[PDB]
Amino acid sequence: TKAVGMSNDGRFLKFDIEIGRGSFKTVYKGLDTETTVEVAWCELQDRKLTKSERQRFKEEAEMLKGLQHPNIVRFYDSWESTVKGKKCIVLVTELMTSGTLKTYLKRFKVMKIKVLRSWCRQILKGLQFLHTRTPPIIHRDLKCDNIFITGPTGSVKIGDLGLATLKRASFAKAVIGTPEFMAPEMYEEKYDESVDVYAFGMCMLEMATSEYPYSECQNAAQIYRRVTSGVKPASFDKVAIPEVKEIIEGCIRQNKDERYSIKDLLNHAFFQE
Ligand SMILES: CC(C)(C)NC(=O)c1cncn1C1CCN(c2ccc(-c3nnc(C(F)(F)F)o3)cn2)CC1
Repeated sequence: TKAVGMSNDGRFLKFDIEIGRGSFKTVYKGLDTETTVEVAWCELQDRKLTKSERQRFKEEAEMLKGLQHPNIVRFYDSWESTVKGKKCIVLVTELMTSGTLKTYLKRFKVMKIKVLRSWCRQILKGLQFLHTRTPPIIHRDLKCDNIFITGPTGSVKIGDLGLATLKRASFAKAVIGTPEFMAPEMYEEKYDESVDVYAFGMCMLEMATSEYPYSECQNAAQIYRRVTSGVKPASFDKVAIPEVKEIIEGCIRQNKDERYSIKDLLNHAFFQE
């Protein structure tokens, strides 16, 4: 029942109740004493950010805590924190006990077309909000396991904003767990909004197939070689609905200048109310 952690100002309490873990992260129940609203207390594994790097992140956190949109996970605050020999970055966000799209697909095996349409439209509204900030905010790591639902029949919210800074393409990655990948141009660290369109395409592909794209590869290097040569995931040919397949195809183009804009996707016949 007891508090097992606190922010310096006492606004946020940590409870010894584990919500889940995964990808350098453990998430606990917590409390905003200022509103009595329960929150998620996310503890991040530590790197060694140069204090060039650490200043960029505190700047980014300051930018991101000021944002509010119905399809973006609300972010409240971040700071460094110790227990024993471990230091971490704590991130406080709104609590989403219903979990992610990844978990949804596991539980319900398939996503029905009406749900896919509604939730993809919400993901697009979220991305459009980000891309129209001044200056634009690019997510850079959108995937089904960081898109959260408010309920099994609720709305979706984009999670993990701002965390992609810490994990560039130049950065060496152990071959363990599910292999990651990104839009082709991202590997060279020069890029823009369309990387989120490519990622959206891959999200929609996963929602339509209940498979992780490129499941046929065993490591990240294999996927790079295919993505940078325009070789699609095998799952693409398993998409049953032509209109869904066409949308995915128009998002996951190797050449960024050929990809759909967020505007054209929102205006697409598939997404009309
Ligand atoms: C089952 C499991 C998957 C373990 N569940 C949850 O992880 C979970 C449960 N309830 C909530 N969660 C999630 C907790 C983690 N999430 C975050 C974290 C940080 C940020 C963020 N926004 N701006 C920044 C900035 F500026 F870079 F610091 O960071 C956005 N989302 C997404 C919700």
